[PDB]
Amino acid sequence: HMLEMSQERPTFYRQELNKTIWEVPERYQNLSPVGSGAYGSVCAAFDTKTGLRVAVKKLSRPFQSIIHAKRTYRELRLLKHMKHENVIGLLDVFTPARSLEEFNDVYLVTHLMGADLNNIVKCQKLTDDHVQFLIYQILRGLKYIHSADIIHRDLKPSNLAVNEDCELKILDFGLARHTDDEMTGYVATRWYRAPEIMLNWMHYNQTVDIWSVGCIMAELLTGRTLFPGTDHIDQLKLILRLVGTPGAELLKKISSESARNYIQSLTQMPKMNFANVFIGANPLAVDLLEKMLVLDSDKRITAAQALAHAYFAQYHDPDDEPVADPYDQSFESRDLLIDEWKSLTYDEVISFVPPP
Ligand SMILES: c1ccc(C[C@H]2CN(c3cc(-c4ccncc4)c(-c4ccc5ccccc5c4)nn3)CCN2)cc1
Repeated sequence: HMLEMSQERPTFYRQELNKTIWEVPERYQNLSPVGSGAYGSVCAAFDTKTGLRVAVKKLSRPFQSIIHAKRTYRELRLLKHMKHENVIGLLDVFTPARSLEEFNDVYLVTHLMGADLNNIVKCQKLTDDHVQFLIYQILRGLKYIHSADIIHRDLKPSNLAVNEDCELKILDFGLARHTDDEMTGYVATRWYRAPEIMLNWMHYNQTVDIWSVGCIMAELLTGRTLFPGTDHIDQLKLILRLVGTPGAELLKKISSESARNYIQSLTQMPKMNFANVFIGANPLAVDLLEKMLVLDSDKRITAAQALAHAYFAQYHDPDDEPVADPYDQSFESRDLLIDEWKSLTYDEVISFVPPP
């Protein structure tokens, strides 16, 4: 029954990095910008308190609009909830402000990652063992994320951080939107997206993430993008060629009448033989792929079910694949003013409890 009734404010020091003034607790030393403005405003640093090499991100204009203030709040809530080895988590969150009145900047902290799945693949030839272990971690983390009723929505190699020990973490959740223009043409931003979400056929569920894993797995196994469409339509054709054209069941599930009309306009095609598409691949991997790359999302294998697939026999441990605590997203359907979103954010910042 021993409780803390107050919080000791750290001593902050300020310096100019990333053309901007960074103000952080003294525990964070030797800050050096990284990612070349690509990760955003991120500085690599050494957390002297934990003896950990960390990534410190400074949110830029988190409350410049109602849309952004809510996004900032959404990100913080998400990052604070994530507690899994295969998912990006929060080591610390802070602001130099002593009060809400002076609240403006938000700094986030996590483990420093070296490279994403793309960099890994570019540097060496991965063994099936590597692919096995990599996809295992993705599904282990997906099971957790999905158990909290969260959907990544933008799962792709650039959103998977990997280390020297082939350990992987899922990051950059797609909770906001992807400008339909950055989804235009011959772009990797669209190659891993489920068709139903790429063309807006219906209300997508968490299985859209499984489709993405299938795309990633196939590519790790063949070394080739599975559906490198030059545009949405070219990509859909690439997809139906492999998995066959929709049956009546799925057809009735597509809400857009125009989309339905369009679908029926295509010459019907049967599902291809994956054993002949993925020549020389492990028969177990081919089976799993067929279970993931199913056009009707309702029949796609779940992350939980996938982990129990014989293909992961060497890594599967039902007692070591954790689920998440309930995640309240009621705020998503909530309407608030900028300052109200900002207040909710500030509340979350000052109430942060570091990992044990
Ligand atoms: C390594 C890993 C992945 C890539 C591709 C990667 C590059 N991008 C990134 C990257 C990072 C990052 C995470 C960990 N260590 C360094 C950078 C963050 C970031 C930085 C600080 C944070 C602090 C608290 C919470 C979350 C945080 C997220 N945001 N966007 C965008 C997506 N692809 C490149 C190199």
